[PDB]
Amino acid sequence: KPYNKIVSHLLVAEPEKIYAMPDPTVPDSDIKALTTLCDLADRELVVIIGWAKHIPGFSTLSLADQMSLLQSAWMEILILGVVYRSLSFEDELVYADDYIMDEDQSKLAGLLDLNNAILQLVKKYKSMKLEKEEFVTLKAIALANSDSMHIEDVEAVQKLQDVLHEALQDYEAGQHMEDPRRAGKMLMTLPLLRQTSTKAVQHFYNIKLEGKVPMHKLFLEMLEAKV
Amino acid sequence: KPYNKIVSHLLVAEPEKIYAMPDPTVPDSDIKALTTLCDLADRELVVIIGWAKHIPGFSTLSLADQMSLLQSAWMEILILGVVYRSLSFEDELVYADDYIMDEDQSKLAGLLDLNNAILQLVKKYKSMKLEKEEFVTLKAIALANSDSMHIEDVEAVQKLQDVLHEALQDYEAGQHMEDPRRAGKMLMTLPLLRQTSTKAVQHFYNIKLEGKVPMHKLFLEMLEAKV
Repeated sequence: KPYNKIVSHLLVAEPEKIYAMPDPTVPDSDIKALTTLCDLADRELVVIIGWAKHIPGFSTLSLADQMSLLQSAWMEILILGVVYRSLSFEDELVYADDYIMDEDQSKLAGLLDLNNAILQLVKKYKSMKLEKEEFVTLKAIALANSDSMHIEDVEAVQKLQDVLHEALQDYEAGQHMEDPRRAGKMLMTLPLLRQTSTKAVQHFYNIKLEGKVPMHKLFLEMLEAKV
Repeated sequence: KPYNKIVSHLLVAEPEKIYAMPDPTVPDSDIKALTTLCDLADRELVVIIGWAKHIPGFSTLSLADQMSLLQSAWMEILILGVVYRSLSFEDELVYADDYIMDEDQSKLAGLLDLNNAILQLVKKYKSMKLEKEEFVTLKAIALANSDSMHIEDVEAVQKLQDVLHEALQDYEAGQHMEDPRRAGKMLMTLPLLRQTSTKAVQHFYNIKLEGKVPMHKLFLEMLEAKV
């Protein structure tokens, strides 16, 4: 009756806030906005890597399989954080407490289309009243369900998927008796997340090719393990 | 105990086979392969449009909303048919009984990457022993869950999603007692379907821009309602 332990565990494993810290000495521009976002993402990747070790069974995978899951899922995980932070806002994306993008800024950054897609995810989760418990569980499921082409132990990854799916099912059965299909509805949000991540990875890859925006080692590694 | 009526209904509503009929007088080439595929897809679209009228509640949506769902989901529906037809094959895609693509042909057609992604869907469904009942229900769910930006009656579309989700849940609960999470596992295949469809739409859009492959009215309309 006191709810699911895996969900409780993921809640306490939740990383602290990360600040974007756009350089206050640099003139606003698309380059500044993109540089800021890519730097924030690089720092987020470090946090995500440390966070995944808390997911039951994740650290028992081969390092290769751990890396493969992370390389496929990192942008989904990043986007779901932006989405969750943005739930109490209207038509704005909280990339960080110090970096909230409205429509104007998205246009300036050349991110209007991508940010509108992320706002589509926000709209859906607002309607469903997405809870923190559900957000953290979905991040874990997106990691485990990321469909990497390169998995060594397919059955172990399948087992990780099942443990987290069970946690979602159990949590919903206990907390949301009014909707016996809420777990499934949650899983049904994952395609739009996958779609949006693919849009983001393609976009930032184009930016990587244009060569005008500085990018760090880890972010580049993740971007280049491509899709 | 005799299983779910919506599933039974979708089974009987299943369209007949469509032949690719590659032109036997035309030399094999990438242009011939792509022309054949786009023509087959055009004919499939007609079939899909007629099929959707059988889905409970679909014909009660506004024509605009019917069109919006179809415009977002058509490639997913097309791909899931190719996937299902290919379940009893190895490393080959049954686009049609008279058009089965192996790795060599995919390379010739410039479709290696896309076809490998579709084969990834096949691999997963083979492992899960996807049934015809499950395939038809997933096609319907992909239609209803297609995340069109343009929906007028959001609540009616949500209701359609719930009716079909319930059907999947009920079918799995009755037919697959050995795995109380099989419905969820089925829903968890949808992100890779979304991902693969996006890859296909982008690819054929590039082909549309190159202007070398003839394309028909309906296919062009669907391709251009873009993504």
